[PDB]
Amino acid sequence: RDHLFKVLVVGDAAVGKTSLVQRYSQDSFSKHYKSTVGVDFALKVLQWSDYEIVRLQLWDIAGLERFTSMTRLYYRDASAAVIMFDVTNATTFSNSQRWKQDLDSKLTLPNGEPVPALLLANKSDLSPWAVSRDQIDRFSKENGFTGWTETSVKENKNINEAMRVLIEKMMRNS
Ligand SMILES: Nc1nc2c(ncn2[C@@H]2O[C@H](COP(=O)(O)OP(=O)(O)O)[C@@H](O)[C@H]2O)c(=O)[nH]1
Ligand SMILES: [Mg+2]
Repeated sequence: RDHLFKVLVVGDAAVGKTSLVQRYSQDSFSKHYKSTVGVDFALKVLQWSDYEIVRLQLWDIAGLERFTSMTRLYYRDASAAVIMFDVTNATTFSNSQRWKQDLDSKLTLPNGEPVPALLLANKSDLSPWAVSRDQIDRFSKENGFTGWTETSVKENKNINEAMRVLIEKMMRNS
């Protein structure tokens, strides 16, 4: 059995989105697949059990990231969103509210419920931050995120584990 999940990686310019996809996709292991799959997204494939795999399409909002509003070809049929901000740039934090409001205005799961949304406070390795952890938690709750965590794509801190718990949630919602 194959479980296919389209995951949106959204957030303002310069927060670390392309770096997250480059680290977490399979592209540092093999890119042979791109010639027939294309490049709208990057893949990651994981064995899930003896008879099941999980396949993730990682969609980077990329060229339209500064518009803070997703287009239909980008968001359609997604199973989750990773909304990234830079802890050192409060504008990217504030704009995560606009990204989340846009997601919920555009997309639900097939059952009509909201898509899971994981808020990543990225660049946690830098100092000082422009927001506090208590501020992030209140913001995550007030805006209806599934949860939040700090990450450093640069130091590979919390990346794999944050994505892993999101996969497990997408499997539960399947
Ligand atoms: N210090 C630090 N730099 C990061 C981190 N993640 C990304 N960067 C850097 O931030 C810059 C922008 O990253 P990029 O992935 O292009 O951001 P995007 O514009 O959201 O795609 C690059 O120089 C990255 O190396 C992080 O966790 N910590
Ligand atoms: Mg980018």
